[PDB]
Amino acid sequence: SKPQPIAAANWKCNGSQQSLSELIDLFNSTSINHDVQCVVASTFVHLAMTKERLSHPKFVIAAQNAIAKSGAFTGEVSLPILKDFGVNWIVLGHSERRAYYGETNEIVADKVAAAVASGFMVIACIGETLQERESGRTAVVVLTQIAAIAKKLKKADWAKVVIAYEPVWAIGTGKVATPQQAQEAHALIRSWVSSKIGADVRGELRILYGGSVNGKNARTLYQQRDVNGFLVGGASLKPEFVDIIKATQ
Amino acid sequence: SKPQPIAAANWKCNGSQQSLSELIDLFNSTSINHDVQCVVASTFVHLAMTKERLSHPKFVIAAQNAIAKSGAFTGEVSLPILKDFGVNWIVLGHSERRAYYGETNEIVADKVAAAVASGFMVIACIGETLQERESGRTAVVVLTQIAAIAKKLKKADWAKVVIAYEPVWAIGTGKVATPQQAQEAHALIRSWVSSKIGADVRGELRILYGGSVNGKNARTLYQQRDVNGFLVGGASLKPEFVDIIKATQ
Ligand SMILES: O=C(CCCP(=O)([O-])[O-])NO
Repeated sequence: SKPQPIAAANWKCNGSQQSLSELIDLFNSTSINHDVQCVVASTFVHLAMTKERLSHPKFVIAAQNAIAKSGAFTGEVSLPILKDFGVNWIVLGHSERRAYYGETNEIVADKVAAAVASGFMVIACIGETLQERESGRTAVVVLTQIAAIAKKLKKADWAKVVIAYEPVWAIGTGKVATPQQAQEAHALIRSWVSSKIGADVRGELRILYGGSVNGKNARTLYQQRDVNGFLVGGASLKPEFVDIIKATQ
Repeated sequence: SKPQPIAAANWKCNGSQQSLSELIDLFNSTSINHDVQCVVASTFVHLAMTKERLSHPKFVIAAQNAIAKSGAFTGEVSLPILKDFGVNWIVLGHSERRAYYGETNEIVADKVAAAVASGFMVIACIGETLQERESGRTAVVVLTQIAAIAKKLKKADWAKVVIAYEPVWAIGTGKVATPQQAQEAHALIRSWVSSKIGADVRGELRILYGGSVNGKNARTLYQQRDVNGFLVGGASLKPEFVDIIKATQ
């Protein structure tokens, strides 16, 4: 079997109050019959909104980022501030952040660890760019990234950790990752877990899909023995999100 | 003699629902009689609370940053989001961000245009470090920075811009900045604009002092020609901020 699937919504840096309530309404009024964990990753600015309005029992609000300690970080949100705000899930390492906000292996690793010790429930991202894929550096890349996170964790910590495999090489490159290609990649990760940490940890580990997800292709993906759910982008803004939930078969 | 003063609270990376409300309530029950613009800068997370709690008329809220455009920039909060949020003020350019978050001149000046271009009032930050200062590169360094901002604005634009002179060289290095010290960087500013933009704008320009302000030295600082109010740090999460506000005549 598989663990408990997670269908996460990465709303990123989008929306308006209206657009969201609207969304959230649909969500709230959706019966999800099975065991799944729904997560909502909204803007800091819309954290209060969602928070006060998400009523469904299967859903969770989640920050899209953070910094370890409160202080003079003009512009930044720390872990404590979030905890307090009553937020216990986070998404760290997200593709757009490595690429554009120079959040390096160690940076991610260091926030991950911190999120964890504050009792956060973290979805950590990893994945290779087109270039690297092309020069068949996937496994160095993928593996390297994961151990970067590991180094910092204790065996008890993994219980808090969700890994999300971002095939950046397909994200905006007119490249279509197939289920086969996803599976081969989640497979690797798990191999690296089973071995480096434990075979116990590995089996309990949920490893989400980061590429482009949408209703049609949700079904086939998750059917893969190593895919434990989704890290949703775009459709997370529309109602297909519900369709993506249900693919959690 | 002087354009309208501003008293801006930078909360930077700090807060709590409970401690912040305490403050707000103090702020709210303060008696101000003059013509001043008080400005609370909160964490994105605290926007809603501060937005619908701060009752005072001499007070408006600001965001400590943003990106000019909505989309896929995880972790990021854009102009439009805040615009719909009901936020019309924004701190941009900040030393902490220029120092640890990639903020180049080229970067801060686009940000700045975008906000103006959107109808925000802006607190674009500028200032030199101990490294410059010492190597005698102050005028070189602050006209360049100011110029890069100007490059994209239109003269009419400046009705929407406030400058805050941050004494980087004295911020956290063991050095102090006298008022005659401030005055000089202030006067350079006033100068350049006055000279490269038009003395119409110039005398209108509000130039804030972003160095260490407190209940004790606020008046002897406010007491200088080019000093139009402040961009306060530490004394901002504290009551003595009230003293700051009064210190503007
Ligand atoms: O970052 C600053 C200068 C703060 C100096 P201090 O914390 O000593 O008041 N302003 O935004």
